[PDB]
Amino acid sequence: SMKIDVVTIFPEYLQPVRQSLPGKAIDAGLVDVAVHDLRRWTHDVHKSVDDSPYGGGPGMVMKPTVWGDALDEICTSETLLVVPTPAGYPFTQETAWQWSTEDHLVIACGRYEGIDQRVADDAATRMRVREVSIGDYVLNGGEAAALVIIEAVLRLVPGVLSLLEGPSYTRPPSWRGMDVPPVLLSGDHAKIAAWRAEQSRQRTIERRPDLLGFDS
Amino acid sequence: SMKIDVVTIFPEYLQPVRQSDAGLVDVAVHDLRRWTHDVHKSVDDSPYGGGPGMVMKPTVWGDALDEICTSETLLVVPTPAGYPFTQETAWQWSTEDHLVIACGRYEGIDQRVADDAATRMRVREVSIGDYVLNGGEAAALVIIEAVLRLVPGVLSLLEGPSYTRPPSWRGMDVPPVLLSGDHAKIAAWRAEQSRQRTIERRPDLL
Ligand SMILES: Nc1ccc2nccnc2c1
Ligand SMILES: Nc1ccc2nccnc2c1
Repeated sequence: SMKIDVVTIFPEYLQPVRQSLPGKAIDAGLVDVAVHDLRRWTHDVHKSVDDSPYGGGPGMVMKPTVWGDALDEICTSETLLVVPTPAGYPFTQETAWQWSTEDHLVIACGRYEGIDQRVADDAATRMRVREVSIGDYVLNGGEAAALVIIEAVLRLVPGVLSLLEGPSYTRPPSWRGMDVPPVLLSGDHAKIAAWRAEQSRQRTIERRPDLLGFDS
Repeated sequence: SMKIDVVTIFPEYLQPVRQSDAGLVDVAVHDLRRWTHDVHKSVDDSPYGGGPGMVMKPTVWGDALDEICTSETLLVVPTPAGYPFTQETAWQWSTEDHLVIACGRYEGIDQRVADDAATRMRVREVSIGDYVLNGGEAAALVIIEAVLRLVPGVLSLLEGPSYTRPPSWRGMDVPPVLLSGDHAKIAAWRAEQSRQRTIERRPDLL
C-alpha cells in the first residue's frame, strides 16, 4: 500500500498514469496516485508560480513561496520527496527497487529551469529529499520524468506481480523469408542458453560497451 | 513540417502529449490492435526457445508498419536493449520529416520486424535509460518531448542552484553575490557551483 502525490501545473498531463501498469495497480488498490495543481496554493489573482532569476540568466524560476505551501500540506516527515531535474543524481533501476518499498512518494514537477533551491533545502530539514535525473536529454518539464519514475517503481511493488537482452522471436518460424534461428526451435535448453548469451554479448558490446566496462 | 505516428496498444496514453496548437507538427496515435488478425485481437505470443513473458507478433507489426511507414520514415523502437537516447539523438531527429515510434512491451517485438524494416528504411532502437518500464509508452513520451522542443515553433556540467524572490525565505537568504551587480563574478560563482554539483552528483560527466 503506497501513496504517490504528484504536484504540477499541468495535472491533465499526468492522465497517462491511468493505464497500463500504473492503472492496473491503482485499480487493484495497491497504490493510490493523486495529482495536485500547484496553482491551488497561489493567492494572487494571476496564479503566478514563477519569476525571473536572481543574478540574471534566461528563463524563469519557480517561486519558493508557492512550493513551500504546497509541500507543507502534502508532505510529512516520513515522505520521500522526489524532484525530477536535469541536475539530479541518476535515477537507476537500483533507485527504483529502493523506492518500491516506500510508504509515501511526493513528486514535485517543475520546468527545466527549475525550482528555487531553497524549497529542497527547506524540505530536507523535515523529510528525505531526492533530486534525480532520468536521463541526459532535455525535457520541457518534470511531468514526463514523473511518469517514468512512477512506472519503473510501481512494477516492483510487492503485489504487482549487467547485459542487454538479445533478440526474441515468436510464431511463425519463417516470416517474409526470414527464419527463426534453428537453435531456438531445437528445444535444447543448453544450446539455447549458450546462443542467447552469445547474442547478448554481441549486442551489449555494440550498443552499450559501458555496461561491460569499456569506453564509449 | 514534422509528422509523428505512434503505434501502441495503449493509445489513450499518448493523447495528453498531443496537446502541444501551433500546427507545425502532426502527432497521430494508432491502436496496434487495428492490425490484428483474429477476433481475440492477439498482439503477442510465447517466445521461441522458451522463457517468461510474451513477444509481440511479427505478422501484426509487419502489417502496421507497412501501412504507416514509407522509405523516408525514421522508425524509432524504444527498448531497454537499445542504443542510448541522448540529446544529440534528439537534435538529429528534430529535422526529420517523419518519425514512427513503435511501442512494445519490455520483452520486445520479434526481431524480424525491425530487421525487415531496416532493409527499406532507417531504424533506430533506443533506450531512454537503464531502469525497467513495463512498456515503451512512457519512453515514447520522453522521446516526443525531447525532440519536439527542438523544433522551432513549439518554443558538460550540471546547472547549479537558482533563486528568485523573495531575497529571504524561511531563514535562508539568496546568495549575496547574485545581487552584487558584478556579472563576471556571478558567472565565476555559478561555474564553481556547477563544478561542485557535478562532482557530487554526476562524477561520470568528468
Ligand atoms: N523537471 C525536469 C525538467 C526537465 C528534465 N529533463 C530531463 C530530465 N529530467 C527533467 C526534469
Ligand atoms: N519498449 C520499452 C519497454 C521498457 C523500457 N524500459 C526502459 C527503457 N526503454 C524501454 C522500452
